[PDB]
Amino acid sequence: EAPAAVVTGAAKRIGRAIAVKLHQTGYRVVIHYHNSAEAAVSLADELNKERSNTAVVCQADLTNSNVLPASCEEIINSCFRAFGRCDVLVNNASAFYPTPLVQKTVETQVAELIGTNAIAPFLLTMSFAQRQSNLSIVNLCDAMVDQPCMAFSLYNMGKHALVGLTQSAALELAPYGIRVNGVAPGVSLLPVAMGEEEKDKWRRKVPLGRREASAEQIADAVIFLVSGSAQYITGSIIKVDGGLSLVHA
Amino acid sequence: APAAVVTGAAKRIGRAIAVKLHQTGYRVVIHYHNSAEAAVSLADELNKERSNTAVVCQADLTNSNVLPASCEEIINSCFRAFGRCDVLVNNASAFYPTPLVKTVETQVAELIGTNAIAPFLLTMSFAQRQSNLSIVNLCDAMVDQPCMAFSLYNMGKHALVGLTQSAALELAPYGIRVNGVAPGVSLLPVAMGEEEKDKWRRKVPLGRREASAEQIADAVIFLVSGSAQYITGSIIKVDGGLSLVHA
Amino acid sequence: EAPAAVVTGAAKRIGRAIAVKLHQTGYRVVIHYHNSAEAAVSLADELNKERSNTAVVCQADLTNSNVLPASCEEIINSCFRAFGRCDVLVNNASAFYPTPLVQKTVETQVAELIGTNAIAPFLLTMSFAQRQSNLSIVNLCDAMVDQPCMAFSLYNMGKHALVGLTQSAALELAPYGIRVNGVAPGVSLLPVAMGEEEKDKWRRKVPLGRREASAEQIADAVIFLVSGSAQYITGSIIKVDGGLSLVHA
Amino acid sequence: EAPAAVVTGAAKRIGRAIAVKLHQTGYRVVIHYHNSAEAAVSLADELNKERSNTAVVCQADLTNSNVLPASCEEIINSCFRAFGRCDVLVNNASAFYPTPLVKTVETQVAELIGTNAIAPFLLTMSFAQRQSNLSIVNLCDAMVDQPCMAFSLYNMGKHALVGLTQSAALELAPYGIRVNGVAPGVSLLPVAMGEEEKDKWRRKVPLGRREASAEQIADAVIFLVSGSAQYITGSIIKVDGGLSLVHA
Ligand SMILES: NC(=O)c1ccc[n+]([C@@H]2O[C@H](COP(=O)([O-])OP(=O)(O)OC[C@H]3O[C@@H](n4cnc5c(N)ncnc54)[C@H](OP(=O)(O)O)[C@@H]3O)[C@@H](O)[C@H]2O)c1
Ligand SMILES: NC(=O)c1ccc[n+]([C@@H]2O[C@H](COP(=O)([O-])OP(=O)(O)OC[C@H]3O[C@@H](n4cnc5c(N)ncnc54)[C@H](OP(=O)(O)O)[C@@H]3O)[C@@H](O)[C@H]2O)c1
Ligand SMILES: NC(=O)c1ccc[n+]([C@@H]2O[C@H](COP(=O)([O-])OP(=O)(O)OC[C@H]3O[C@@H](n4cnc5c(N)ncnc54)[C@H](OP(=O)(O)O)[C@@H]3O)[C@@H](O)[C@H]2O)c1
Ligand SMILES: NC(=O)c1ccc[n+]([C@@H]2O[C@H](COP(=O)([O-])OP(=O)(O)OC[C@H]3O[C@@H](n4cnc5c(N)ncnc54)[C@H](OP(=O)(O)O)[C@@H]3O)[C@@H](O)[C@H]2O)c1
Ligand SMILES: CC1(C)N=C(N)N=C(N)N1c1ccc(Cl)cc1
Ligand SMILES: CC1(C)N=C(N)N=C(N)N1c1ccc(Cl)cc1
Ligand SMILES: CC1(C)N=C(N)N=C(N)N1c1ccc(Cl)cc1
Repeated sequence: EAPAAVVTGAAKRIGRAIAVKLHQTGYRVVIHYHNSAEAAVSLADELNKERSNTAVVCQADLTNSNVLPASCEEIINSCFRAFGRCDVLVNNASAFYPTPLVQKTVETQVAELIGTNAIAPFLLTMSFAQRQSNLSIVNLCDAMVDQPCMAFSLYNMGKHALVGLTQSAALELAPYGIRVNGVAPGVSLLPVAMGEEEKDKWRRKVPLGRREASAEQIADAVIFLVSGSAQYITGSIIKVDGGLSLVHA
Repeated sequence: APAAVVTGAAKRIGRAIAVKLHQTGYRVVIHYHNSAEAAVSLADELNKERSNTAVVCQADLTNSNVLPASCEEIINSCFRAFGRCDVLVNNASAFYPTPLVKTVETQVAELIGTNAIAPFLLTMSFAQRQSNLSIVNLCDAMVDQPCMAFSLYNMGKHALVGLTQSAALELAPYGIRVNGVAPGVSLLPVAMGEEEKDKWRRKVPLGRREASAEQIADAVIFLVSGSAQYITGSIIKVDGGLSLVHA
Repeated sequence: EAPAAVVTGAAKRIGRAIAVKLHQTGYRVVIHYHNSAEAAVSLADELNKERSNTAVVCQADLTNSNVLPASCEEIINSCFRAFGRCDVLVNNASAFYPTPLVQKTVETQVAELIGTNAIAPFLLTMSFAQRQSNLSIVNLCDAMVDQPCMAFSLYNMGKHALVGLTQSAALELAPYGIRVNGVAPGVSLLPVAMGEEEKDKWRRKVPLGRREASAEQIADAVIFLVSGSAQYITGSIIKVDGGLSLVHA
Repeated sequence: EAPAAVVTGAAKRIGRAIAVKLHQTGYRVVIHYHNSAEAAVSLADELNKERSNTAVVCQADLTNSNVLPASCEEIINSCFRAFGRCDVLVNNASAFYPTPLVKTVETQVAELIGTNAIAPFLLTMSFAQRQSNLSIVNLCDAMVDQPCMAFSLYNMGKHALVGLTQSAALELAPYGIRVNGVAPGVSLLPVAMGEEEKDKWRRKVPLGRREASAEQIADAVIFLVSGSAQYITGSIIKVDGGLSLVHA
């Protein structure tokens, strides 16, 4: 009776807020994680305290490799194993770090940045569709893909490829009743490693409130796109950026 | 309760928007141009649900020397009736072909005046008269793959995307968010024949579902809600995937 | 015979550079102007000294009004009266000034900023098509239309509408063999009234050389689009912005 | 004195036209190829008959793998070894075939994302590291936002190439390297395709109801590498006869 969702990178930050808000809406959740085992299990424990048997964890590395298709098939399979269905996929996990063009091996950088941001979403989409209502996939995009950060070529390529996937999968999966959309943050929760001065630099750029989005504000757009209020929406990407992408240099 | 202005609210998409805002708890101004009977019938229905929660406002939104005063009056009607104006929905729109190969300047006044200049003037008036404030502009998901011989209409819809972006930036400091909803094929022109309507329906990837005014209104309701408090300068397509479909 | 071109706002600045470059390519030109009669006649004199009977002037206000259609018809007629043909239309004339949303009448600002930037290009395009080899129209667009200057709503609306005209006219006129394209500068010749301090702030934003485009660099892109090297190009807008539109806030 | 350029997938079709027009403009050329050795050598012999010692060939698979970075470094090095300089890189090579959501999938990923995006990335890195008018031109696709059904990996690769074009234009602009794209709509159609199917495509094109020639695509590439485009970076020129403007 209750629908079920997979959220990638759901242990912390935006993915956690998405998983929590889906669970609040009535979903059973698969909390995917890679390194954040403690936080994953903690979250599943909390959700299960709320409604028993409504949350599981699933560990996987989403770096590209010849075994990534099996890892992605396993994530989707974990949903069916736990809940007997899989109604929603949220592709949220993402590696992010600079890859300067002018001077980990570069092949590892490609595997991680293109794998987590683009290839794992594609394979997760394949596995979701093959295993199949209000079914839908939501991809976490980037509102700044056309005004990218200096020296983040590979990350930017991965996020552009994720827009292409959102469009192509929305076209191809529409006859199966699967809607595919994206949510594109601008600045939301800033990197843990970032200093306060640098954080404030980014905050001051945002027209609407001179502040970053909360994780919950991003989650609210995901909730809309999976909801019955979005059943004619497919192939759309909703920027949640407080106006940041409108701001010239 | 908060209050909303919906332009072109007597029929079709704008009526669906007005109904859903009302259902969410807003008081509404139902703007109309030629559709007085329909506007009053809707206000009658809404007032039966909650009395003195819906009023009507007549105005022609063709561009002219008097359009700024007309737009000011629409916003003023909200403040008079309700003491505030939280939401502006720019939905009124003229649509018809203007082949390159009514005088042309009347077509300009109507196509560019209703789809762009009236939204601009209403935005200025709404901002000047100022919570969760926001404006939602009814855009068009096919602005970059336009209908043949619809130059002026397409120019007006592009101008409305520019207004969306420019107004979002400039009003962000006032806490006013400005967003768009871009339908694809929704309620077809009543005029349009049935064979041509079916031809369109067949091209929609999600076309197993019918397009409805309610679906458009649902996107409007999200963007005015507290669930969209960080969203400004965004246009949400509601087109069933149609804009993805190559020739 | 030599082909002929109309260039709007061609007395000074970018429009003059486009006229000169088309003239040096072998075109006969109509130099449209509004207020700059001395500069317009002076340019026509210089071009006619290089090749006799190859340049005329044509005066017109391109503000929107009930007479603008006739003014636009007359510009195109001027080209056919002087030269017997009209192969190229360059829509360069443009008004630009702030129109703040929160505080000339506003209806005047609308007439000027939407008239010169969008309605007069539409009417000129209608007249050019109706009066009809390598025929094309080039619209001077703006590379920063999606990252606009604060308080320039009406200017921005008119430049967006010009993108819409570029696309719509390309689609509709393709069957008649008329191509319609745009050139979108970032920062090129800065306003004459701008102080050097302010000019430098803009220059410093430009990735490629930290300087504005020369008028000739903009004209080079126009010359390509009218040439036989662009014979399959229609509905395209070429940014000529040194990377400015890629730079985040 | 003469500048030099690397063109990937240069033995046939669009890449061959680009190589010829660059040579005609006065460049020395590296003709990269993967499987089309006879055609690559035929072109290099033609070009060298026109002007001695102006064309070489370089073979490489541009599928993604652990050796792809070395391969791409070797292609750029081939230009420096042959000509002493490398002024232009044209990322033209491309795999294209359907990958329906409903060869192993990881081979399809390596091929479609490697040739269309990762090789251009690695070649761009190699080009920039090794450095009058330097530029890179990436062959994009005007239909990236209205994609052919069941081509998700190809479309993801071409979108990633738009991101590379923008990100590389921004990062390389301080070194005076410009990075731009040319996005065909329908140009030379696949060799297998029957005329009836080719005509279905041709009839969709507003401007002339025909596909672009390879030379038409090449002309946009020649503009972007020229002195006439010295302020243009991060731009992608659609060469598509209006095709992308046509609704369903
Ligand atoms: N935060 C923003 O300002 C912002 C801006 C633009 C776009 N976004 C997008 O929104 C989504 C959420 O952002 P966020 O800041 O919450 O992300 P985040 O904290 O940087 O990362 C999300 C999760 O990704 C997982 N991840 C990283 N590498 C992985 C790998 N190799 N295999 C599997 N999982 C891996 C990590 O899981 P473990 O912790 O379990 O290792 C991580 O917690 C991301 O897609 C991001 O690109 C965010
Ligand atoms: N498939 C679709 O329906 C579709 C597709 C794309 C975009 N849209 C956009 O969505 C919005 C609503 O669509 P719709 O089909 O419901 O619109 P519509 O029925 O065609 O027109 C809505 C209202 O516009 C008002 N209007 C027309 N000319 C006017 C003028 N000179 N002054 C004042 N009002 C005027 C009319 O009000 P009166 O009846 O009171 O005179 C009309 O009822 C429009 O902005 C439209 O462009 C709709
Ligand atoms: N310059 C830049 O950095 C830049 C950046 C982005 C876009 N652009 C676009 O590129 C084009 C050329 O730029 P620019 O700086 O050379 O333009 P500009 O000097 O600001 O204006 C060009 C001409 O427009 C004509 N004009 C102004 N109002 C008019 C009216 N009411 N009726 C008829 N003509 C009118 C004027 O002719 P008279 O002098 O004869 O009165 C003026 O010389 C414009 O479309 C502009 O928007 C330029
Ligand atoms: N033709 C069109 O209509 C059209 C439309 C849109 C975009 N484009 C783009 O324009 C470019 C030229 O198009 P085209 O039709 O001439 O291309 P094409 O003939 O399909 O392919 C170009 C060359 O790509 C090379 N290539 C394929 N797989 C490779 C691999 N694993 N490693 C190295 N090289 C490989 C091949 O070289 P070998 O022959 O030596 O093996 C092939 O000759 C492509 O980027 C394409 O995506 C073309
Ligand atoms: C690093 C972080 C948080 N994480 C991912 N996965 N993607 C981003 N875009 N991020 C991000 C990077 C820089 C800034 Cl300023 C904001 C968010
Ligand atoms: C004022 C000027 C020169 N002129 C027009 N018609 N359009 C612009 N965009 N301009 C412009 C405005 C600001 C800057 Cl910074 C550069 C050019
Ligand atoms: C196969 C071909 C020629 N080759 C590549 N590398 N890319 C494309 N986009 N192509 C293409 C595919 C279909 C059509 Cl209709 C036209 C060109």
